[PDB]
Amino acid sequence: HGFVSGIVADGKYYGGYLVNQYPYMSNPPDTIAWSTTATDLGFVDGTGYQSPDIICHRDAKNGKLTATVAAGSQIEFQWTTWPESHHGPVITYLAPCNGDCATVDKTTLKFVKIAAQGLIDGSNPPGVWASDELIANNNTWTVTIPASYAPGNYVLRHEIIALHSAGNLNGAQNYPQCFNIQITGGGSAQGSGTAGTSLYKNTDPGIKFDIYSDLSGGYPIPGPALFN
Ligand SMILES: [Cu+2]
Repeated sequence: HGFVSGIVADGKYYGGYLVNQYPYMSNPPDTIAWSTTATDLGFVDGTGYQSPDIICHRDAKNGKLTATVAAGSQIEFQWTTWPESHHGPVITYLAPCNGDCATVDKTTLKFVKIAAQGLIDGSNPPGVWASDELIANNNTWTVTIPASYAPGNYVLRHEIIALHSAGNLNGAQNYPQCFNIQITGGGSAQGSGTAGTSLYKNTDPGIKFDIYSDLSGGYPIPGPALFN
């Protein structure tokens, strides 16, 4: 349970979507972040993986602003305090808007996985995960925008998947947060993306997963192939 309160992109701070304030307003401030109705600081579980809610979280609507970021530079996501119990991977995606992200139809986005970390040390279950590294780093996560990525407008989809109840079907808890970015000073590369409602299934090996038993088999990070 948590959300992203802001990001630092190319050394500049951008306020996020303040989900405990902005839904409770007629005319909330413009942000690079997408709006959601996830006011419980909750999640999308396997019941919603083929619902448009999985794309940018519950009932999400376009952010009206866009942040610039140099290809090869870093984005830092600032989360509200993440529970240690909520062990799981941290995954980051880019989907091209092919024009202004403020007016892209979210159902048309095709996401490329540009970063992902999963199980760090499973020797003593439930083990140490990306989420735990996030906690250790002042509840922040940093990703590099590939220097080779083509300049353009993209939806940046950053997600924690908490696996503390993932042994049950539809038990994993997805926490996506979306942001509009413009990659500058890029190369020519772009991945082949996967629709938001095709990213995950409730029987995927990294989704229906028991963190509390022997982890000698590791952890297969879910979602489509990492861009190289
Ligand atoms: Cu929670």
